[PDB]
Amino acid sequence: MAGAITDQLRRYLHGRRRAAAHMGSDYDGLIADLEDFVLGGGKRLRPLFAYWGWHAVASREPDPDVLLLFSALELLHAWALVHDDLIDRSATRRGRPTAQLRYAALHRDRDWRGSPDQFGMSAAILLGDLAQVWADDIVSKVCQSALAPDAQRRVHRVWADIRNEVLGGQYLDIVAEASAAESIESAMNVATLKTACYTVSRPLQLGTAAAADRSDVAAIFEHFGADLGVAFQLRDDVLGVFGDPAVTGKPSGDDLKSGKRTVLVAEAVELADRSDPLAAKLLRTSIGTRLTDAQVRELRTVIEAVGARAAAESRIAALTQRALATLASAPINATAKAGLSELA
Amino acid sequence: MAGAITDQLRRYLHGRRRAAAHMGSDYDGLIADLEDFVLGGGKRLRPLFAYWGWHAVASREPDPDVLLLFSALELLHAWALVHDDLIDRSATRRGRPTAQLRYAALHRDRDWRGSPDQFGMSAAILLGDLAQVWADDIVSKVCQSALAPDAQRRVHRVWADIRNEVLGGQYLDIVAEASAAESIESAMNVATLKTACYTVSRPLQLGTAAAADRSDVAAIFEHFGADLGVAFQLRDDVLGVFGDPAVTGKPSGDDLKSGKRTVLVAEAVELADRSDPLAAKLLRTSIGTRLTDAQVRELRTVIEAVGARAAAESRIAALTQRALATLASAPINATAKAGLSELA
Ligand code: DMA
Ligand code: DMA
Ligand SMILES: [Ca+2]
Ligand SMILES: [Ca+2]
Ligand SMILES: [Ca+2]
Ligand SMILES: [Ca+2]
Repeated sequence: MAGAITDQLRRYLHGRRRAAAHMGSDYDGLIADLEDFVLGGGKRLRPLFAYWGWHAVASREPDPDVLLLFSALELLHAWALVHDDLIDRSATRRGRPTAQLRYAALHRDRDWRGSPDQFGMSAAILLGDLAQVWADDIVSKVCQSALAPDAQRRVHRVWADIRNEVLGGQYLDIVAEASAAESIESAMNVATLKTACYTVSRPLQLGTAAAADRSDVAAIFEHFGADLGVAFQLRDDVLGVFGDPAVTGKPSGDDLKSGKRTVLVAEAVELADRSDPLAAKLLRTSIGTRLTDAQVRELRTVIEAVGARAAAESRIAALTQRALATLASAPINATAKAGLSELA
Repeated sequence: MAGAITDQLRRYLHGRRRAAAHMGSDYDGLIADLEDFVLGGGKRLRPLFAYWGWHAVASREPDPDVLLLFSALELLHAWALVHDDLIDRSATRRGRPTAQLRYAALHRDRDWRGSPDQFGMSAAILLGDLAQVWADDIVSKVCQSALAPDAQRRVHRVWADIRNEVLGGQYLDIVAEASAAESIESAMNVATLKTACYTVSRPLQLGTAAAADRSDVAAIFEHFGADLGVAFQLRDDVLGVFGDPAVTGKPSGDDLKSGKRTVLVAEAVELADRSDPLAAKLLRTSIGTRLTDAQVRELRTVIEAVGARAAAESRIAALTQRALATLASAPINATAKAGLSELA
């Protein structure tokens, strides 16, 4: 359960914090801020996928130290979110201020010298760096103490892949926005790395790798995550354009305001080339620019006008059905087929 | 030898780059930029300290995979330098442009959209992040394939300490400058984490931990690094104030221009309180501010006027002698006593 996975990470963070007390109260406040960020909210979706990858292949429920290994994905996710807020220059995340604004406010509260925003950015870099090195220390610690050497090697390869692919997905995304990549292929490649592999496939394989040597199941979870991950992305693309702010927690047409290069936006350009070339020109010359609220509503209606919203929904229903068809015929326990079908 | 340690890291980086080719030519260019930065210069000082910590306790020269483990300190150092250049907002490093300026120039070369400086900062964050996750993958890989399980646990604890202390030292340093910490104690605590532990003590213990279980030697290398590391810092403090730009590679009085909170600067304030209170007031009200070249020269002369330079030199000679006295009476091989005395 997510609660048992979070409590394992809570105790670990407490232990690392006590061991670092000799470095002063200022660094202790940064560690406490890391605790408040990781534990103070989240769905725990990635450790749950790792839990089912373990159940799909194993019989005994994982040891408590293995749940700590699954929680490392949550601490690793904090590193990604903290650095992503600097990359996106976001001021808030899920209603709470981002790291660079919390430490800039601390700078002003203490009447410190220099640029508060520069201190906030520097501290946010270090905050994300700490979440990464500590999330990795979990994997190294749990592997040496709780896993047979062959499970250690299988776990490390997944750990090396999930961090290499989330960094590649991040760099591919900023290059795609800077280069104005229109193609569905460019947006799909980012979604495969940032969403399919990072959220679904690699977490699933992390639990399977720790359980036993089942290359057949790991290769199947990759195809299962390739469909469910993209279906998750297209759902977010629709919510990012048409979602009600009372459900998404984000402004109306946020993806259009922020200028994301999404699959939905990319497919709207392709469908518009075939139905109204002037609507494709309206999309091309407006994506990623400073858009008023009226421009955003017009683009939202154009996206649904060319059938991009309906094309996305059918693409979601198809991928979700195939992912469940892949899950029903898998050589795994019927308990994981149920749990993973629930999440899907 | 540093050359054999670098060539191990060169082959590893090449292998990781080839394995990541499926993520496109843009990410491949970032990995090639990482190769050019880590391999295209450096003294390899930290892997050498790790080499002598191995020799001090062991008899057989380390395996080639162990030299790769020692090279992980160099790749980890790239992560620290890349993120430090963002923290310090530096434009060049050792005559070459920093990461945020290389990727901003790429942005302008490609006539890309948006802020080039924001893309450069975002790419620099990701570049440093990649150096860290790959430097850690070396440790995880070498431990599972080349070390007995007890050496793995000893290596991991040093790996967890060196990364936790360089992050704490970085945060303590920006807090010290923002809060205008005058005390020698504040500057010394930063020097112990950033220089003593990160450069000397923890690298030494990394090689000793991989060789055998010698808690006696590891505790001695900590005291040896506590003296040699601070002596290294005070030498840099003197060069940062009085050094010839033709030898330091940095402008005259760079520490005063950049506003570093060094031990030398802190001791100058204490000595001035006892000899000329108005000179201490001149230091206090000028450190960390926008200083003209005449203000810098005046502060340089005041620092030597109150005897802070002479006090630093005697403090360097004392620590260097004690570190060699600690090294001569150590229960280690006479080969490492020679090699480590050379570096000192
Ligand atoms: C690596 C990672 C999880 C990035 C977040 O994606 P995003 O920037 O599109 O959205 P948000 O900042 O809202 O999570
Ligand atoms: C963590 C680390 C090695 C920081 C560099 O020290 P610095 O910022 O005082 O100097 P430089 O940028 O010249 O290396
Ligand atoms: Ca982003
Ligand atoms: Ca973001
Ligand atoms: Ca610095
Ligand atoms: Ca610097």
